[PDB]
Amino acid sequence: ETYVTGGSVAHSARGLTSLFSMGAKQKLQLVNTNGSWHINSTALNCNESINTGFIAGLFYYHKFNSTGCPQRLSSCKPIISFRQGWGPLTDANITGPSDDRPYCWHYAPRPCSVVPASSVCGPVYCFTPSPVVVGTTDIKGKPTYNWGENETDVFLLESLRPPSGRWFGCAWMNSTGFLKTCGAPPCNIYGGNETDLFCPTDCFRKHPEATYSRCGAGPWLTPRCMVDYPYRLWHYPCTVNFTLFKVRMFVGGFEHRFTAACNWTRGERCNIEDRDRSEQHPLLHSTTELAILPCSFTPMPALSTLGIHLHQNIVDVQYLYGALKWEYVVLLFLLLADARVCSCLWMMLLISQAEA
Amino acid sequence: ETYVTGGSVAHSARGLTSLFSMGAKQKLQLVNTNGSWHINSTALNCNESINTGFIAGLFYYHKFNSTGCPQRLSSCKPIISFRQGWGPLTDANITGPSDDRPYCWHYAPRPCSVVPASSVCGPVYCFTPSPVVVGTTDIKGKPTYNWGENETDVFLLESLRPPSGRWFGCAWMNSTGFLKTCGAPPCNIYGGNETDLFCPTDCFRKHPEATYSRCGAGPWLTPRCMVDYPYRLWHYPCTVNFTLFKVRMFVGGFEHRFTAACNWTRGERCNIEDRDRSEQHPLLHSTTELAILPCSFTPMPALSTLGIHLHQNIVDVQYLYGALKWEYVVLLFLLLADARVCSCLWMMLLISQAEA
Ligand SMILES: *[C@@H]1O[C@H](CO)[C@@H](O[C@@H]2O[C@H](CO)[C@@H](O[C@@H]3O[C@H](CO)[C@@H](O)[C@H](O)[C@@H]3O)[C@H](O)[C@H]2NC(C)=O)[C@H](O)[C@H]1NC(C)=O
Ligand SMILES: *[C@@H]1O[C@H](CO)[C@@H](O[C@@H]2O[C@H](CO)[C@@H](O[C@@H]3O[C@H](CO)[C@@H](O)[C@H](O)[C@@H]3O)[C@H](O)[C@H]2NC(C)=O)[C@H](O)[C@H]1NC(C)=O
Ligand SMILES: *[C@@H]1O[C@H](CO)[C@@H](O[C@@H]2O[C@H](CO)[C@@H](O[C@@H]3O[C@H](CO)[C@@H](O)[C@H](O)[C@@H]3O)[C@H](O)[C@H]2NC(C)=O)[C@H](O)[C@H]1NC(C)=O
Ligand SMILES: *[C@@H]1O[C@H](CO)[C@@H](O[C@@H]2O[C@H](CO)[C@@H](O[C@@H]3O[C@H](CO)[C@@H](O)[C@H](O)[C@@H]3O)[C@H](O)[C@H]2NC(C)=O)[C@H](O)[C@H]1NC(C)=O
Ligand SMILES: *[C@@H]1O[C@H](CO)[C@@H](O[C@@H]2O[C@H](CO)[C@@H](O[C@@H]3O[C@H](CO)[C@@H](O)[C@H](O)[C@@H]3O)[C@H](O)[C@H]2NC(C)=O)[C@H](O)[C@H]1NC(C)=O
Ligand SMILES: *[C@@H]1O[C@H](CO)[C@@H](O[C@@H]2O[C@H](CO)[C@@H](O[C@@H]3O[C@H](CO)[C@@H](O)[C@H](O)[C@@H]3O)[C@H](O)[C@H]2NC(C)=O)[C@H](O)[C@H]1NC(C)=O
Ligand SMILES: *[C@@H]1O[C@H](CO)[C@@H](O[C@@H]2O[C@H](CO)[C@@H](O)[C@H](O)[C@H]2NC(C)=O)[C@H](O)[C@H]1NC(C)=O
Ligand SMILES: *[C@@H]1O[C@H](CO)[C@@H](O[C@@H]2O[C@H](CO)[C@@H](O)[C@H](O)[C@H]2NC(C)=O)[C@H](O)[C@H]1NC(C)=O
Ligand SMILES: *[C@@H]1O[C@H](CO)[C@@H](O[C@@H]2O[C@H](CO)[C@@H](O)[C@H](O)[C@H]2NC(C)=O)[C@H](O)[C@H]1NC(C)=O
Ligand SMILES: *[C@@H]1O[C@H](CO)[C@@H](O[C@@H]2O[C@H](CO)[C@@H](O)[C@H](O)[C@H]2NC(C)=O)[C@H](O)[C@H]1NC(C)=O
Ligand SMILES: *[C@@H]1O[C@H](CO)[C@@H](O[C@@H]2O[C@H](CO)[C@@H](O)[C@H](O)[C@H]2NC(C)=O)[C@H](O)[C@H]1NC(C)=O
Repeated sequence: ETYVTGGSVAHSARGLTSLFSMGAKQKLQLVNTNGSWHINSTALNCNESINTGFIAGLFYYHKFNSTGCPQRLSSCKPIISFRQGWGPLTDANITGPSDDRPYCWHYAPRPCSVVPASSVCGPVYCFTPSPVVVGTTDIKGKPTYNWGENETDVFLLESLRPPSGRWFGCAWMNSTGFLKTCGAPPCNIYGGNETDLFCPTDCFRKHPEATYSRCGAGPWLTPRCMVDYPYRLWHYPCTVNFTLFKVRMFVGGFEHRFTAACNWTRGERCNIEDRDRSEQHPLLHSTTELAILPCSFTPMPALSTLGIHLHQNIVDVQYLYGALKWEYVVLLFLLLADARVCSCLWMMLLISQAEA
Repeated sequence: ETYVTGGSVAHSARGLTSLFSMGAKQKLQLVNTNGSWHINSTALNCNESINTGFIAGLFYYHKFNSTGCPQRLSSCKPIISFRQGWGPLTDANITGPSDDRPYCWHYAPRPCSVVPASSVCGPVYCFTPSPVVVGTTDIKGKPTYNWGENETDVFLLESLRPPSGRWFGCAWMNSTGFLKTCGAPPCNIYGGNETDLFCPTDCFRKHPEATYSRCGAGPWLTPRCMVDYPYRLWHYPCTVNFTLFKVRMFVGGFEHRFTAACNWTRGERCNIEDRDRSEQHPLLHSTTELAILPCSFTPMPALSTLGIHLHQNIVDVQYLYGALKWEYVVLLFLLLADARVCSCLWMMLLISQAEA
């Protein structure tokens, strides 16, 4: 039976919180719009503070009328559906209309340019692996000079890859409540019935070295897991059901720690092919057990030896705790032979190779 | 007394190797040239194979006539000599003549462009943290079109930062016998008697977040240490006295392991200010002892707590092996009070914060 150990779930992180007792009055529910399913932005208070939004997200665990969520998610595809990849990576060129629904894990965004705050509701979140909030500054002052009309305090992101730039990608909702995100260019894996995946994240199974650091640009680490943040339920509705995990990234030399949610349910077939690469780092750095994303692994070989050791029935666990007898025997035989010159040569060879 | 433990030295990695008995006949020594000190390219066989050059480097431990080395090194400067840095990084733009001697650790190179092989001797080495050799391919065929005249098989590097590109920087020695190197653009740390350091490496002490991954482009990790490779003496002569160490980088998500040498002698004052940031990772991943670069550290905090623990006398060591009694006592007092609602609230708070 496939299950987890360290999986923390926030579906009922509440008790006797009936002081509000009803959605804290900012009802969050999906509606259809000419065959399109987004959040009902009408009631959906917009100009709140960070603490008010934090309380609102705190009270949202149960009242989710997830009715149209399946048919909305029908647009998304599993990683299997795409075609193979090969060759050296290239940087894609996202242009023209993007008919794809952005909430899918594999949505290629446009480069993060300027954006007027007159058409955004809620905070805007950039996703240097540890999520961050982005503020504003008045457009009327700077020569940015009126992308719209009498607007003020436009957001600007304009970031390169986080090792050089500031963040991978950022997300928000526009005024009508539709998800809108941008990010760094993703990886094309073909230039050098199915569809060509543009790999906005760690598409390990479809391309070997397309790691998150090189390719990923956005909230998605694996096609199964994502980085959590206070407005995660805000921006992405359907991912309510997810379970949290502890993550240590270590991107760009610096250290990054945060939480991650996942498309995980007990009993999912996860034999060997449903494993995705993700660069983790030890949290406690001991006990030889690593809490890793479910249906995943990390490229850190074990202590004594190499070869990733993973448990059949629990996927979140990464195992550790899985010598030159020949050379020592040869050296001892040489010593018995008393060939000191040969003994000295063997000692030098061991120092160069065995000892080094 | 300041000394090391894991420091391996290859100054006498030899014994009874007198078959050649003289430098394998390609005697290597420095000479002056109009006030400039480069290698004796005259004798200096050029068209050797990898194995022949490897044997040559194997036999080069003792016959190094270190006469002009000090006055040649007089051009280099210690990290103290430069000025402070601040603000967000920028990418510098190296143009025009570069009068600085490239062998200094702090030499800013030009972008790695094409280069005709008719003016290079020996292998060319690109320094993706684990050093690699670069081959050639005929210039006459492709759209390169004859940089010189009737030349063939020119080198091309044209790489971005290794997370996106292929290597940080590459080096070689040009036909007349002078070091020639290129690399990714370095970090300017001021745009956003002493001189302005352009930071081609991990200039941690002069700029806090100028890590190697963001800034470094070339063989130098620290102003004290440098990644080793077979033709290290071939390119940099004066660095013979260096001592080797093991290094685990973890660059761009992938894993890198190689050897590093350092400007280290016993007795160097290394109290607290002579420590340079460098990202290592555990080799054996146990025993709580890390063999790191001397006079350095690593942003990988200890197991139980944080705070880099470093021994006063031996520098190569990084120490590991340096709880909510308050909350537990509060919860237990609440339980004794039998305030179940308060007890439930405390349990939820602990789950949200203490347990998470
Ligand atoms: C979390 O994981 C579950 C499990 O994969 C996801 O449910 C899956 O959603 C897809 C998309 O609609 C379903 O595929 C579709 O099935 C219909 C009906 O067979 C078919 O007509 C479509 O062509 C498409 O193949 C899939 O059946 C469904 N699987 C299960 C077990 O429910 C869910 O969407 C994921 N949610 C998130 C937020 O990641
Ligand atoms: C918030 O984002 C949504 C998602 O894109 C926006 O909806 C889209 O809005 C554009 C223009 O506002 C619509 O384009 C117009 O519609 C026709 C329909 O064929 C299209 O062909 C033309 O290009 C025309 O310009 C687009 O259809 C519409 N799509 C959906 C699914 O609603 C919405 O306008 C954004 N609102 C704000 C305030 O930013
Ligand atoms: C996240 O997990 C919860 C826990 O089960 C899911 O809630 C359950 O979802 C199913 C699917 O719609 C509900 O079944 C339907 O219920 C309605 C109303 O009772 C009924 O009219 C339908 O015929 C069908 O039986 C189920 O009631 C519901 N249970 C609870 C306690 O909410 C939830 O659906 C999961 N998230 C997503 C996006 O699926
Ligand atoms: C390895 O480390 C040693 C120790 O720093 C380096 O030796 C140092 O080299 C510099 C450069 O010439 C010397 O500074 C110069 O000193 C002269 C004489 O005082 C002065 O006139 C110059 O203006 C300049 O300040 C420094 O004294 C010298 N220190 C020692 C202890 O020898 C050596 O160059 C390093 N080698 C490599 C390959 O890294
Ligand atoms: C191999 O690399 C060395 C190191 O740069 C080259 O030596 C340099 O060569 C240039 C032109 O060949 C010399 O520039 C010339 O010298 C005067 C001196 O005032 C300079 O003002 C002019 O710009 C003139 O072009 C440069 O002085 C010289 N420097 C040294 C230290 O030797 C060498 O030419 C390269 N060899 C090949 C075959 O590419
Ligand atoms: C690497 O370490 C070796 C070991 O000490 C250094 O070799 C020594 O270098 C000193 C400095 O030049 C030599 O002293 C000089 O020796 C010459 C010839 O004997 C003498 O005429 C001078 O008056 C002065 O005393 C010393 O002899 C030499 N020892 C050996 C065994 O080679 C070497 O210099 C170091 N590397 C560098 C680049 O400095
Ligand atoms: C969840 O939202 C759906 C949206 O369709 C609700 O379905 C509608 O419910 C009303 C009354 O409850 C009916 O008059 C409509 O005909 C329903 N729509 C359809 C398409 O059948 C559903 O009731 C909501 N459920 C909850 C628990 O809020
Ligand atoms: C482990 O070995 C098996 C056979 O020993 C390999 O092939 C799998 O065999 C099972 C048994 O029928 C199939 O259900 C799987 O579909 C096979 N794998 C594939 C990729 O087709 C395989 O080397 C290993 N098993 C798996 C599941 O990969
Ligand atoms: C180092 O370079 C010098 C050039 O100044 C070489 O000196 C000449 O080398 C040639 C070739 O062996 C001889 O024919 C000349 O007689 C040498 N002249 C002098 C004044 O030395 C020297 O041989 C080189 N050393 C090497 C290659 O080991
Ligand atoms: C190391 O190189 C220096 C070159 O400066 C050699 O010193 C020269 O020796 C010659 C004769 O042997 C004389 O012209 C001078 O004594 C030096 N020339 C200078 C200083 O310009 C030195 O002999 C070499 N060492 C060894 C061991 O060969
Ligand atoms: C260790 O603490 C000392 C004082 O408690 C700090 O200042 C150093 O004090 C010594 C004693 O005279 C001086 O020699 C050093 O020059 C002082 N440091 C500096 C940077 O000037 C300091 O926090 C620590 N020591 C050092 C060398 O940094």
